Amino acid sequence: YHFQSRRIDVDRDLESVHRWLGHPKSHYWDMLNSSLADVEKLIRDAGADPDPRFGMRIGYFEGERQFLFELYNPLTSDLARPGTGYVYETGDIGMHLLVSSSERRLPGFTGAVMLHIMRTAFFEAGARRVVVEPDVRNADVQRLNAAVGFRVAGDFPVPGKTARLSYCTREDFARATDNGRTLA
Repeated sequence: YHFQSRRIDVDRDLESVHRWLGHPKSHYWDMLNSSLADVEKLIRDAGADPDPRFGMRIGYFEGERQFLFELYNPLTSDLARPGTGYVYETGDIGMHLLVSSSERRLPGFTGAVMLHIMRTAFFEAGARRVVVEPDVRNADVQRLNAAVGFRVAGDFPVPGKTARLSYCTREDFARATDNGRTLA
């Protein structure tokens, strides 16, 4: 796998993103039964920060959509609730990933996806650190995070969810993956 990505285009991408959010494997996005309008609002809200580095992107391989990722402002997320234990640093960028609902993959799909996302965050969007907050029960994501050098900081409560805060600094990404050449 060698991926490229572009910024999301609501008019063009809405049908696909809505379809992916409806697949049961995407359930941690909590959009299984959503309408097209709901997904349009999700995308437009993700694109509404004043800073253009944030927003959703679509990854491609051989002309076909492969995944969506969001680079988001931690200061407008659950991370920034008082008392979570998150300590904001200038240059922090939050990340979410949504893979397409296709079930036919070559070896190492999600590792190549994550390396692409992380390289984009650091080298295109200027991140100094990537922050994630998956549900503690989402074990698949935890292993994907470990594979690119994330370190767990701890867990924190949100209404109805326990999140696991993990960080990947630009320096740790350099040391652990050779700046995105291999998995940690």
